[PDB]
Amino acid sequence: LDLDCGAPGTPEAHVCFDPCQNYTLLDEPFRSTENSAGSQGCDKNMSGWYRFVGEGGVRMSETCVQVHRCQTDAPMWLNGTHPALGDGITNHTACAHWSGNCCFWKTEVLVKACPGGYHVYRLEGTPWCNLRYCTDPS
Ligand SMILES: *[C@@H]1O[C@H](CO)[C@@H](O)[C@H](O)[C@H]1NC(C)=O
Ligand SMILES: *[C@@H]1O[C@H](CO)[C@@H](O)[C@H](O)[C@H]1NC(C)=O
Ligand SMILES: *[C@@H]1O[C@H](CO)[C@@H](O)[C@H](O)[C@H]1NC(C)=O
Ligand SMILES: CCC(CO)(CO)CO
Ligand SMILES: CCC(CO)(CO)CO
Ligand SMILES: CCC(CO)(CO)CO
Ligand SMILES: CCC(CO)(CO)CO
Ligand SMILES: CCC(CO)(CO)CO
Repeated sequence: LDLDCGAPGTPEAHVCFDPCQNYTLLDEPFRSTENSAGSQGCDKNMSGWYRFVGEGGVRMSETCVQVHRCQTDAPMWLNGTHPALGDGITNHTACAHWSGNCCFWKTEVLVKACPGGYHVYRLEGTPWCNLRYCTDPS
């Protein structure tokens, strides 16, 4: 529920940790759903847990984002509702909007609410490029 210990019976199996206390911090305003920049990158290298802060927003969007936002081509949003503190690590689908289809690609993401009023996200690459996990500045 509360801890990430790695995949059982695998080399990556490791000491358990609380994601709320072991994440990569990203302050990348270009992830904003309101960023229209012509540049396009890809989150293909993401791994582990992430916390988003700054002007771009502190959470993923819960609604489909228009294409060519978040400094990417196909933006990714959370096809679910954020958990409350106490719900533990929750399993969700992230959807990428492309070619008239708000879920043209999909992938699993984990989400946990944390003491202090923030969320962390477990993000393992992307299913295609150029895709990125957006943040909603609202
Ligand atoms: C933090 O997470 C990384 C990636 O999952 C892991 O390799 C590392 O052992 C963790 N560190 C601690 C202190 O739990
Ligand atoms: C995912 O999005 C679809 C389309 O907007 C919606 O019908 C469905 O209920 C959503 N799923 C969750 C778990 O929110
Ligand atoms: C999340 O749900 C999918 C679909 O049921 C499943 O394949 C996957 O193993 C789940 N992830 C975890 C960590 O349980
Ligand atoms: C996907 C399972 C698990 C490890 O990868 C998620 O944190 C369980 O600890
Ligand atoms: C540091 C995060 C990142 C670049 O912003 C590289 O993994 C995400 O794509
Ligand atoms: C109504 C807006 C939208 C869905 O949220 C489709 O045009 C944006 O992707
Ligand atoms: C809904 C009950 C409960 C688990 O989700 C709230 O955190 C009880 O611990
Ligand atoms: C959304 C993917 C793509 C479409 O032209 C742009 O990165 C490349 O296949």
